[PDB]
Amino acid sequence: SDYFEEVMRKLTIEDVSILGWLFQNEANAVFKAIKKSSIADELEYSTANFRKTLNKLEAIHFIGTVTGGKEHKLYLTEYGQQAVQQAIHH
Amino acid sequence: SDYFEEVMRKLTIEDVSILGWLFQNEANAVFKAIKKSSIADELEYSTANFRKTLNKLEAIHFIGTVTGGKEHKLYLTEYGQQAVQQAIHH
Repeated sequence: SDYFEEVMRKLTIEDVSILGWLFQNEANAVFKAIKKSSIADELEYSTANFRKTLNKLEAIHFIGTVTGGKEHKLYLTEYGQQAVQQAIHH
Repeated sequence: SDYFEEVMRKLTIEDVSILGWLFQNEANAVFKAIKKSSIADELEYSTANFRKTLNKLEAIHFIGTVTGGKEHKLYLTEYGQQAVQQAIHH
C-alpha cells in the first residue's frame, strides 16, 4: 500500500490507457481475457512502445496473460483492477 | 504489503542474485551506486537475460538507475532493500 501507491504514482499514460481499456472491456478474469491485437487496434501506439508497456504492466503484476496457441490474451489481476478503480475514478 | 509480498513471491533467481549483490556491495543510495558492468562481470549471465532482469527490477521499483554519461549505475531503492533483508535473511 505504501509500496503499492508508489507503483501507482509511477504509471505512464500508456499504462493507464491499456488498463482502463481492459477494464472497460471487463477483461478481469482468464475466461474474460482479450487478445492483444484487439487492444492494439484500438490504441494507436508503436510496437516497442506497446510491447514495453505490456512487459512492465505484467512485471508489476497488474495484468495476466493467457498463452496457448493463437494470439495472447490479457486480463486485469486483483492489483491491476485496484489501479483502475483508483486512478480513473477517484 | 499484501501486494508487496505478492511481488516478493514472484522473484526469479536472477532477481535475487543481482539484489543481493548490490546489497553486499552496499549500493543502497545514489552516491553508493555501481556501474552495470561491475555486476555483470561478477555474474555469469546472458545479455537479454541480464537485461530483462534489470528491466523488471527497475519496473517494480526495486532498484534505482543513475544516468549521465559513462556507464549506468545502480542502487537498491527503499523497497529493493526490504526485499533483501527479507528474502536472503529470513
